[PDB]
Amino acid sequence: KLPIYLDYSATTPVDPRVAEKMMQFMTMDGTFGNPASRSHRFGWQAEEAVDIARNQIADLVGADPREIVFTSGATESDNLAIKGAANFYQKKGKHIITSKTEHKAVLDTCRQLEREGFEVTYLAPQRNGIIDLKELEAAMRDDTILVSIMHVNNEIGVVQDIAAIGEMCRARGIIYHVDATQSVGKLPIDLSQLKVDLMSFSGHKIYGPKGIGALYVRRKPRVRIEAQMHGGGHERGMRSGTLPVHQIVGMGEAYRIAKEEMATEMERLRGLRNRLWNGIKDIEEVYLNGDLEHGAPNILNVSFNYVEGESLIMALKDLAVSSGSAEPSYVLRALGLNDELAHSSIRFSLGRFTTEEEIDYTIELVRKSIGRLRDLSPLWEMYKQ
Amino acid sequence: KLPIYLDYSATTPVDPRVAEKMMQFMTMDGTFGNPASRSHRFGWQAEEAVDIARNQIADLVGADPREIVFTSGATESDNLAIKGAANFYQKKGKHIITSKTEHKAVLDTCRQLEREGFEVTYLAPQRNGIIDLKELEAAMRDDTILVSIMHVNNEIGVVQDIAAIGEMCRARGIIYHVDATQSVGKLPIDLSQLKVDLMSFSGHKIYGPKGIGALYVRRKPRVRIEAQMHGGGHERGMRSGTLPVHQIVGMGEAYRIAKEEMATEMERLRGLRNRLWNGIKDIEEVYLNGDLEHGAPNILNVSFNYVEGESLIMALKDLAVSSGSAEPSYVLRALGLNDELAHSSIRFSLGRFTTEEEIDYTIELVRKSIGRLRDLSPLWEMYKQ
Ligand SMILES: *Cc1c(COP(=O)(O)O)cnc(C)c1O
Ligand SMILES: *Cc1c(COP(=O)(O)O)cnc(C)c1O
Repeated sequence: KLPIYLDYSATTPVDPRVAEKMMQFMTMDGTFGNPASRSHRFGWQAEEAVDIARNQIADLVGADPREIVFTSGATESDNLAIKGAANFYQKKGKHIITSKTEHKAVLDTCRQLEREGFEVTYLAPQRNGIIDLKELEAAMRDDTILVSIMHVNNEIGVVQDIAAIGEMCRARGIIYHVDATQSVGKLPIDLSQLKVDLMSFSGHKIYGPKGIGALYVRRKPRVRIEAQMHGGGHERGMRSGTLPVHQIVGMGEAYRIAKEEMATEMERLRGLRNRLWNGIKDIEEVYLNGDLEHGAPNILNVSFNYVEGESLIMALKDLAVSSGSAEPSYVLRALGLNDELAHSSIRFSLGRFTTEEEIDYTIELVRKSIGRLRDLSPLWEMYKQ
Repeated sequence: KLPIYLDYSATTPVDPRVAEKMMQFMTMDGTFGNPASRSHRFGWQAEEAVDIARNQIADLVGADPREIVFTSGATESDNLAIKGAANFYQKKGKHIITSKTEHKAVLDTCRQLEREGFEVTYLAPQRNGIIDLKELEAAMRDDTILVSIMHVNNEIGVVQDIAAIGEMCRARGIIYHVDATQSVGKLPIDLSQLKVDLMSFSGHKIYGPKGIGALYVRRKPRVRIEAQMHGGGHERGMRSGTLPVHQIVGMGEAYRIAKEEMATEMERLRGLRNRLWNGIKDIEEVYLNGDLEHGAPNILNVSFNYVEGESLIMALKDLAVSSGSAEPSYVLRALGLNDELAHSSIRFSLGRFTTEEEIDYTIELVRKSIGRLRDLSPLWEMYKQ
């Protein structure tokens, strides 16, 4: 029992196998060396471990290891890719197009670039979170140098057609960046086919450790960015600093694991997700945010009408979930939900350790909770005539 | 025996206690929560651990927890403090003063600011590595907004009078940043007294894990910087991104340990360092780069004259050390050493697990190895008339 964790999108637990691998690269009896120490064995062994992990990450997304730049997380990756490309190609233009539902790491980076003189078009998504590709194309100009649209949304799990957006960008000579923190290891990614130029990844959203991530930077056709972190020109000049070996080994192991169990795990999560939805879609006034069909298999975001969101989370004390509110979720607001519905919205994000028992328990707890509140709810009183 | 590790300045092993604390914040059965998840217990517990570590770090350096900003390492801390303060106060001036012997994270950051329109004065150190404060003083102008001089040099261990430098800066209203990555936990630091406004710290140089660090940002008199990492306004708007709890717990425990054992360990290292130098200082043409009495108690950088540096490292294969070459060390070159002598220089850095047994073995190996090299050395032949 205990507080059931259904907030995997916020962060996931490190896989035991990842944890045990990481432990081998920390203490004095392990490979604790600095890979930058080129004159001795401690460094050589550390460097080898990094290369193995860099290849493991690359294998998952069908990339060349040299295209993988290590960062401290997907936030830095997002900052590096957008600020990096925006600054590098600014002579070609200063227009950037993105989406209003992007993660803050993308939105706040674009806001900073706006104060630096760049122009940013924040596209509004359709009611279901999907970006109208026609509007995207209409927004593109001769001075547009970059587009950033995420693969899977962290709040509602909607999936964008990154392959198609990439096509549109390559044809116009526009750099395309994808924040794939919520899709890597869940949805198939093959950059040998995909026309994406920059792609952000993280470790802790796929059972790896927090504080590590990577940025895919296409080698062919060659894409370039200005490093945002200086001090040695590490990572082929794109990101300076000491390589956190144990963190890097953990991310690699996490990505090796994902490649192998992805197919079976995702089909499993999709089943638990539908199970959850089927068990509550019948509740009087409930709305699903996104698309329980093409969206991510592990995310379920639903709004419960005629209930004070302020007390919803308290009602669901037995569940560790999220509402998105910081002010209500800006993603839900971008979808068109009013402040009240947005507040009384819950995101259920499933993971590797979620079971049917938990789901059925959750289904029950939700129906009952929504039932009680609605009884002693002045708002619901209003609904029923 | 095996390759004796005398490269503690490049990186240190994670202390066993640090490693065991970290392991409790990774897997499903431990505190794996995202501290940013404010609606449930997994988040709350993680937040508590972070706050505990933030205090442990602040206590070592005499700061307030609120002045500690978490970063991915000292490289990022250096980037954040300098780019952050430069951009924030640019309307008051764009002149920055630093030292030619600073770590690359400071130098390459200053180089980037230069192409962005900032003016940087790189002061040359004295023969012994000390910055002549009168020269620093003469370089300060009314439009000088920032100074960055490190506490302990990573290559030669020389110590700068940061207290006096801080006084000079505060009196002129200049922001003073100190890269204290090699001094924290080794030399006493009390920010409640020290007139330093920004200070960089790392974890893996003081037996903590790689990939984690912090930036001290003075609260009173209030100092401010522009964030370089966007996405949520975390760390009081100064550094966005997920807080890597297991990493932060580790740095905290590492700083807790350093506060407790600093006095006893530093005296021990000073003894071993002195033991090493005494055993080789009598070798024909050997020179100590830095200062034997005031320099850091764990770093010994020596040059061996009239000997090809190319064979030096190999000859000392039984030791894991560094020559600081990339091209010879730029620090040594800044001290006035010719390219050849700089190349034939070795940096010995000691730590928590170094023993007198290792030092004595090192002494013998150095003497014998240097004698053998000089036996067949064309350079030595020239010298011997
Ligand atoms: C979590 C997340 C990020 C930020 O990840 P980092 O590793 O945590 O800092 C960025 N984008 C998306 C879509 C995310 O879910
Ligand atoms: C190692 C070091 C740095 C960089 O440290 P990070 O944790 O490794 O990236 C900066 N300054 C000094 C003086 C150092 O010794």
